[PDB]
Amino acid sequence: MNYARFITAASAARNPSPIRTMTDILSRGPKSMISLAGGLPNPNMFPFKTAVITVENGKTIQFGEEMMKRALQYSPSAGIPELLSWLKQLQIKLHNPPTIHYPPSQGQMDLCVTSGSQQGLCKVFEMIINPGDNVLLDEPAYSGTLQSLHPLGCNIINVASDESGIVPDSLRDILSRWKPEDAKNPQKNTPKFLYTVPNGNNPTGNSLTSERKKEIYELARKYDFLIIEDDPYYFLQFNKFRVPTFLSMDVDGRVIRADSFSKIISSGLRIGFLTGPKPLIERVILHIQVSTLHPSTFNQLMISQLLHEWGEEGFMAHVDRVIDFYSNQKDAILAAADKWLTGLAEWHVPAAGMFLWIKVKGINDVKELIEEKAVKMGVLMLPGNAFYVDSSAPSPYLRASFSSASPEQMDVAFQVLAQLIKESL
Amino acid sequence: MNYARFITAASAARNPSPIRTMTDILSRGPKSMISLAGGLPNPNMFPFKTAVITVENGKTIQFGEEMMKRALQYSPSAGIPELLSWLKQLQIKLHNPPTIHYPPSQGQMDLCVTSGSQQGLCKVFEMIINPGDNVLLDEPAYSGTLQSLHPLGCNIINVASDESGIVPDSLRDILSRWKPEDAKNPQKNTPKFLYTVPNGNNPTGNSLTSERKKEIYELARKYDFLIIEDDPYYFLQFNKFRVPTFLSMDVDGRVIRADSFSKIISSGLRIGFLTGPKPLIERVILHIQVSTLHPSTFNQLMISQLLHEWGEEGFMAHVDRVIDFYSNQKDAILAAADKWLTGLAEWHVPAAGMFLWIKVKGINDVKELIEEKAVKMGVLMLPGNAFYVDSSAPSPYLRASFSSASPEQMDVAFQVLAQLIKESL
Repeated sequence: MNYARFITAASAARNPSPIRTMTDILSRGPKSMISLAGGLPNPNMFPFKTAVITVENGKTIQFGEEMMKRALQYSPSAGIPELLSWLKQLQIKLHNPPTIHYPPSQGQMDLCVTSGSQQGLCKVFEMIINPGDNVLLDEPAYSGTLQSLHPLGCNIINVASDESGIVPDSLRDILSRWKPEDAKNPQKNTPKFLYTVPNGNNPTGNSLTSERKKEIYELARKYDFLIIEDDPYYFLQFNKFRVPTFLSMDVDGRVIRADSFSKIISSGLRIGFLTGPKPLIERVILHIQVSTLHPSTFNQLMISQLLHEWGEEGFMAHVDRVIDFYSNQKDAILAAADKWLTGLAEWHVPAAGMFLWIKVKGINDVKELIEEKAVKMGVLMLPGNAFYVDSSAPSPYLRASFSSASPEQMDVAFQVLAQLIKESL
Repeated sequence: MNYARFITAASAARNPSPIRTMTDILSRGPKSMISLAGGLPNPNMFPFKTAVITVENGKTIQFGEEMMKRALQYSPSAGIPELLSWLKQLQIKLHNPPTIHYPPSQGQMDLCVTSGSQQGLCKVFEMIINPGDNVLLDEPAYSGTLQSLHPLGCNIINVASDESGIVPDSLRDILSRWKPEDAKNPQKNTPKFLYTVPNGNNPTGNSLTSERKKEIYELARKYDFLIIEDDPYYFLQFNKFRVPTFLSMDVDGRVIRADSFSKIISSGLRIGFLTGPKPLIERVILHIQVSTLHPSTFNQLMISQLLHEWGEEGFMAHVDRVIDFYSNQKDAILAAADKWLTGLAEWHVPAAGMFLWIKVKGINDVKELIEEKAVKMGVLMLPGNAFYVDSSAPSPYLRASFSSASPEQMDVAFQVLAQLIKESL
């Protein structure tokens, strides 16, 4: 409601730059118009002329001469129109956000293509956080979010989590050190936002429930903080009945949602998307505008034409197939764990994503066992340390990835590991 | 010298955040190593499978099934090794920078592929600028960098320019506000950098001379600021003997260079590069690791395959053909302005780039004439106002691109302009 409180002096001073009133009155003017006003270079000097791109499970993609020229040219900051229209329509279909037909000053839903979903996150973090500000998340927390929040100098307050994600009473009893009304008052510092990964958390594999999601939201107006919903494994959930998202229940316009194509379409293409209240998305767009300018027009055209040829039908069917492959690799890594981990380790089953989070028994830090002993045996896994704010504390946990290894490779891995644990007890 | 000086407290506090040695320890390991430590998704799930791309002037680009999988997957933060080494070799050939074999902790040239050159420029600014800092540039100046700088709270000090770029005596005169030794003394605030576009400035189309570059460099030493060399038209000089770069005289390690592929190879691809002292490039790479993360691996591969069949000869031969193309467009626009505009506008001939900068004669502000009179006659050009820190100040100036228009379009545009200029006197 008071969007000015979630926007820095730096971000607030952004004015609309580039690629301006040029491809604009000449996008609504007569064909006779002549413009010498734009800042675009001649695309005919570019060496690549056509593209053909083969697709498994939908039809091949062709960039003719005219196309290619457009694929190689600058495009709008927030994305190409056809992919913006497709995504927006996708959110409505998927999340039906209460917010789609609010007035803009009031948090009308807006969306922008970013260069990966982590670019719009970083841009959100940058737009919001002053030095000293308090922010809510749950540990263990993705190491990248930890390393992007660090220099912004916020105080990160840890919210207790378990097999089912943030624990509401922990949120509520953290929050009880303020009155719901100091949110109206800048000086002693109510939390600016809560950040979470609701589905298959990196590194835990844990997801929030729908009952917990509504409690967290309630807490969210109550002390009037924003919810950053960083949701890159939303299309990667093992239950094929997906829980509603913070976006689906966002009646107030306090939720910015990051989606990722990286696990389902392409990591290397750098195309992800940001959903939120219109004037905050504006602040990230003014920033994109002086920065990357926009996501590669080539890679958007590819994805948009893939997506339009699929229908949200072929899209959704594509995700069920990739889901299936990730349950089957989950099955395998779990069976490996039961097989070799023994009353030696405890874990929960992953609900989404690609990570197993295993807590090693009566070993109080796992750096030496992995940095030293496992590597020498040809098996690598990831010490839990870097998934905490104080990463110097000992972690008895390992993250093991199941996205790629064959069941044999898991089997050998968990064999070698189980015995290095016992030779350490 | 002392890199600490041009690094924000927030910038110094970034720590490496890579997609890590999960894919480095697993590159010097025995074939039979197994890692469950990696953060990568399974690329076999991505739907596109091969690519065939045509090149006027060259071998067609192919991404077989394997190369495509690497193209869709996450790659290094600073770019793909083949593109980095090819761009590294390129700077060496073109600029021989003093700095290539200096120790890292000194000036030692380093290089980062970025998502456009403007992304790396945005990050250099953010790296350097505390609110209230002094920075030198020459107005008129690209409005994109004006709009990047402004939310940063630097005080921007205008240095005089003319047909040949910054006037070094104006630069000498402004610096006398300080004595060198105050460089050592952070309050008291000596400029932290001078920024310019040395070839074919957006807007004016002027170009620094070699001998001015040399005097500008000594001023930078004396009062010890960085020089930021924004050089996107480096490759578009109409004088085929190329003026030597600031990088090429950078004995001290004080120059940061942006190069752009946007006008020779592709604007829509979002691939450009940033050259400079390793400790300072280090900071921009770390800020990319929480940001875009890396430039589209796919688009980097397309340029790098191309570039590698061309050799540095087929590259320079390509630049040469685009020069000849933008040069006959300069010609033709010069000819349209002689024809129509003599006696009521003044202009220098553009030394590089794609713009003509024209001073109209008996008119204080050119805003209404264009945005109202000329638009209604179906001709657009761009008023100078937005190329100054104070865009509210009246401007007699028009920027006119010659990248695209055909002579006949230039002739009508100049005819219509002429007539409207004298219906306004």
